[PDB]
Amino acid sequence: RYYPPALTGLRGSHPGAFEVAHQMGWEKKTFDVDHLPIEEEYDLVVVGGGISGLAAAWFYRERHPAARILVIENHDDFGGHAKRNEFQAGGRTILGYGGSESLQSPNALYSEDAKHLLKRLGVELKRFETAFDTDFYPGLGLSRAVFFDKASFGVDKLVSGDPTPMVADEVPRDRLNARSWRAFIGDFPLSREDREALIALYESPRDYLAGKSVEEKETYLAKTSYRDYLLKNVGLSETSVKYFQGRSNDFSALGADALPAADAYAAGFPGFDALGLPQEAQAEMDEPYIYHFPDGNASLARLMVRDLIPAVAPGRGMEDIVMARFDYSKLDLAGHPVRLRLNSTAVSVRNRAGGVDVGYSRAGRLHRVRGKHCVMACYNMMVPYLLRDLSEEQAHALSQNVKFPLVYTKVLLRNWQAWKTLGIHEIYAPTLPYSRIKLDFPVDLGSYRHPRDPRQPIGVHMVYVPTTPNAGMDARTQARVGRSKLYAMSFEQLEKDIRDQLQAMLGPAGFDHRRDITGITVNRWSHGYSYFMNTLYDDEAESEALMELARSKVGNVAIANSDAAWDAYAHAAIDQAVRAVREL
Ligand SMILES: Cc1cc2nc3c(=O)[nH]c(=O)nc-3n(C[C@H](O)[C@H](O)[C@H](O)COP(=O)(O)OP(=O)(O)OC[C@H]3O[C@@H](n4cnc5c(N)ncnc54)[C@H](O)[C@@H]3O)c2cc1C
Ligand code: HEM
Repeated sequence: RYYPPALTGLRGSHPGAFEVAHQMGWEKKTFDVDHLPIEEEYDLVVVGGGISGLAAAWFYRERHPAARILVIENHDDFGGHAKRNEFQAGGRTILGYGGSESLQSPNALYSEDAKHLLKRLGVELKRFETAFDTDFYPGLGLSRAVFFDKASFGVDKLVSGDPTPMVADEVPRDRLNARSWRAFIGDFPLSREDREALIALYESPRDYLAGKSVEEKETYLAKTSYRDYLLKNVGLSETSVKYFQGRSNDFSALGADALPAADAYAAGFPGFDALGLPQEAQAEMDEPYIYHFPDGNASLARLMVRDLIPAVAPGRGMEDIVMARFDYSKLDLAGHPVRLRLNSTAVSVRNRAGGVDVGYSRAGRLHRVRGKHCVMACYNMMVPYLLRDLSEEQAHALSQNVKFPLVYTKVLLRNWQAWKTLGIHEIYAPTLPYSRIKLDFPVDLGSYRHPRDPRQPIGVHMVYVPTTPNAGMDARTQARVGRSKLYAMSFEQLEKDIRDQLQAMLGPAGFDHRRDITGITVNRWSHGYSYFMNTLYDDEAESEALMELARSKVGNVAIANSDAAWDAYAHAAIDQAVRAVREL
């Protein structure tokens, strides 16, 4: 059966998904299709099967109820970053998210159009109050820990009771099972001097920018990295700051050397409490991060696919989607008004005679179809290789959206008694390849029940970002170089890092990686987060101009994807699709 969610191993941007895109991007090979007969006609052709491209098709059909719509997508599954991973453990299914993790502060951030999409799909945000088992890990006495590595700190050491508040936090602050900073930092494998300095950072904040007005402070915190701020203004040693190096890897796709100090201040990082800075923004920082389908935001993609192509799965609503069986052979049936064609790379888009000719490549062979309208919902940096009408200024704009690589790894564990024995549900590793390691969010929804028994299997989620810290690289270059590091890495080398890290962190409490790991799925997102304007390297006014230029409509071709908003969130993918549809 054709069913990508059950596949393990090397996933995300799997082999087969990207070779045609690279012939265009790397070798500059062109696949012209204007010499081939038009095979199919549509009202709308959408390039890209992620949340944006599915939303584009969904709102377009809301406006044109009878529309015929083709969605071309080059992965072997729909959803883009929002993928569903599966494990089989002990006779039951254990679900995980391939990428797009949760709905980010949705009561604060979700536009009225996005809320409308969710309601029409039957997603009720308030349901997650009971679905997300918020007190599960805390009520077991579990806390978050930090893992220091031998190479950077002299010794391997796991220190728990971390009180560090996070930006997107699913744990109520009262339930951290955490210790005081003095007690927590006291266990850090650092010289006594370093420890006192870190403790003082918390116990005795000072105006490390005294003499500058508030405006000069805000300017300086914009053009100074967080790591430099701690080195030059707080005075921490080069060994102390390493503790902070990877904290921002997941939420920003880069480390503390590329994190603007002002952005660290907004994310709740330590060091600013006595600066006199001003403090809406806090309605978002404080919303609980509980809006998590058991396969992450893949549920959004799956709800949209079922709503657009009802033959694919039965059901309606957020409860039954979780375990709905999707028939991939029904996604692309002829005559059917909405068709989703996977394993196809769009290669050519061209306005003509009031419609859009679109070429794509599938199993090595070229095809040509027509639509009345086209929405580019692919990676914006791909659009110039496809869209033949672009001015050279607009193609250059689109090229500047250099996305960030990230690797979301799912690991099936035979049991989690080593986690229980160490009192932990989540680890931060300041310098290791994997900077976030955790037992998965405990969510019960539909017929799916989150794993509860420490003797029985559970899924672990861990994040690996191929940063090059402290090299003097701007953000775009760290993103490119990170992708080149991922390209040189086999699956065998990706697995060694997974097993080496789990062994060093969990080994002491009896972990054996060969014996205890019963599954690995690596979601390799070489092209992950959209670029976002970074005040350490970019100018706000030039970047905004470039952004709007890049998403400008071209005839009957509109530009969607979260890339168009320079904003890597599912609600931007939705809002940019909505803008694309209203334009046509
Ligand atoms: C690891 C990770 C975790 C995330 N977690 C969250 C989260 O918790 N909350 C949140 O709000 N956001 C999150 N995001 C942001 C995420 O990108 C969005 O939530 C959403 O998935 C973006 O969807 P999109 O449609 O804009 O782009 P995508 O889904 O990335 O792109 C659509 C598809 O177009 C395809 N494509 C490219 N070129 C072509 C071509 N020539 N022909 C055909 N198809 C093509 C791409 O391969 C891609 O699959 C996360 C992102 C990543 C990478
Ligand atoms: C699957 C693993 C992948 C790896 C390791 C990878 C790696 C890279 C690297 C190293 C580059 C050069 C640096 C850069 O320009 O960003 C690059 C460029 C590019 N990749 Fe990927 N890539 C992958 C998947 C994909 C996919 C799935 C697509 C299309 C959907 C894609 C489209 C491109 C394009 C268009 C460029 C050129 C960008 C430009 O010239 O502006 N790649 N890739």
